[PDB]
Amino acid sequence: MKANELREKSVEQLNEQLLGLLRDQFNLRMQKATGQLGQSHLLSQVKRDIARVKTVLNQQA
RNA sequence: GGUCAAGUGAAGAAGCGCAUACGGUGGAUGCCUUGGCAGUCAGAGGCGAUGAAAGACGUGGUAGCCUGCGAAAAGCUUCGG
Ligand SMILES: [Mg+2]
Ligand SMILES: [Mg+2]
Ligand SMILES: [Mg+2]
Ligand SMILES: [Mg+2]
Ligand SMILES: [Mg+2]
Repeated sequence: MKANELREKSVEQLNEQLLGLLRDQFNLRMQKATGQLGQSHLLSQVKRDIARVKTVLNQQA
């Protein structure tokens, strides 16, 4: 999720973008706990998405 | 071919010694180096309340330790190769 596409939004709909990833990061950890996870790379990929949204969310001022 | 007497006296090693040939233990010697020591020529001579030097705990798809990072956590954004 490139930061270039992230600057096209506003703080109002970037904050829901961050909430959407927290669902996704949570759901992936519930699958990992039960052992029924097949897309293992998605754990480290979702972590990077939240960090990038929080990066752009700090630049608006 | 006998009987007797006198004399003489090889081998026979429980274990051991020396020599030699093969092993075992052990780690020397030789050769080697990703580690040190001592100079010369430069650098820049401080870091810290914008939180230092030194750490604890966490951070990975899976157990530990080291090396990096800090709930944005072996990384996030922009430039340049
Ligand atoms: Mg020998
Ligand atoms: Mg000098
Ligand atoms: Mg460590
Ligand atoms: Mg934060
Ligand atoms: Mg580039």
